Amino acid sequence: LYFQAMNIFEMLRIDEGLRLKIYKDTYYTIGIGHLLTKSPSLNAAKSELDKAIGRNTNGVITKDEAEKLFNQDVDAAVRGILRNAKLKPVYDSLDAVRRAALINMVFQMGETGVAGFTNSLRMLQQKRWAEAAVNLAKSRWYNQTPNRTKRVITTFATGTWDAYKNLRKKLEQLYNRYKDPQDENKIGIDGIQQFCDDLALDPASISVLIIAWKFRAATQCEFSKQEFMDGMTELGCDSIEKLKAQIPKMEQELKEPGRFKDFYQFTFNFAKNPGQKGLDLEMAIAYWNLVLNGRFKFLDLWNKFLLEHHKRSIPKDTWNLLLDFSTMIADDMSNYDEEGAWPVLIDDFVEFARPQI
Ligand SMILES: CCC(=O)N[C@@H](Cc1nc2ccc(C(C)C)cc2s1)C(=O)N[C@H](CNC(=O)/C=C/CN1CCOCC1)C1CCCCC1
Repeated sequence: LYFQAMNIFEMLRIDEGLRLKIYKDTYYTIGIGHLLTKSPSLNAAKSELDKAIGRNTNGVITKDEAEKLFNQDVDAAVRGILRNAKLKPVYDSLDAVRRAALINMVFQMGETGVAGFTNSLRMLQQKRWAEAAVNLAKSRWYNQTPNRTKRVITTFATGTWDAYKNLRKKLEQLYNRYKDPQDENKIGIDGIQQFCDDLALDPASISVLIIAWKFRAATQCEFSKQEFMDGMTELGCDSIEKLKAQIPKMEQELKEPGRFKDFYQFTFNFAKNPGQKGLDLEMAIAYWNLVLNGRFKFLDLWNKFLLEHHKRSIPKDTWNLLLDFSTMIADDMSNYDEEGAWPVLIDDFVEFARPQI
């Protein structure tokens, strides 16, 4: 296998993204789109992953492990392309860099999807790079993934890694403005403040929390280099101005209850201290005031109730269920099911609140 792929791993890590934990596909997946099983059983998915890696991974792997899986998929993709009468001649005719761009297309839309680009593939085989680049930009492929597609088209247009090299340069330069002087691998207190200042936003604002959700950031007041790099690339941003222009789209998403529920539950995980399973009361109240503002009629009475009668940590299930409570609760609380499976804390709140109407 060693006689037969160095830049291809980084090309698809940028275009498709690298996931280190087993995730749900629109199917059990890990790494750069590696399929584990067609089964709906996670036990089966973990078994396949454990067999493929050679250890009890419990659904979590390293980047080197993700690379080993990726190299297997590249090889399988190459075998498939060569068995395809519509793709083999174009693949054979192409140089190493342009083959990597064709494998990228196969990874995205499969062989049948790629074979559909008959006019474009002909131009590539004919080495009419300018004509092929213009033609590929006309497709729906270009609108569905404009950032990824432009990068792949550039690879076919130039036969170089310039689209990937230049994105990484732009992000690396931008990163240097925010990196911690005491730790190059992260953005510190100062850096996060600067990032927020550059976006003309307060670091405790709802907009910054929406950005944190979109970046899948782990913890408040922390921001790793990997979080910044992956977040900026997944969002198709290479500057603060581009990220700033993405905020209204992120805001519109939250008007749909499914997205709002995902963001609301993410807030708990983001707000909590690493090493703690619960969220401290003062912190829970501060984030509730931000995310439940204009969504929960009883928010202030809830805060007063907790500060005087609970005075303890908030578990994840209670945090999650509070959104369901806020949605269903009547203004007079007359519809509250005192025997309807709510946490005891919410039964206690309704008992405390009801005399005050
Ligand atoms: C709402 C967004 C939100 O979580 N902001 C973080 C700050 C941010 N975190 C990230 C992380 C990542 C990224 C990326 C996505 C760009 C942006 C940011 S900006 C906040 O102010 N957290 C406080 C809580 N925590 C603190 O007050 C911690 C203070 C630190 N110590 C040590 C230094 O001296 C002071 C004490 C709350 C925010 C809500 C209102 C109450 C305070």
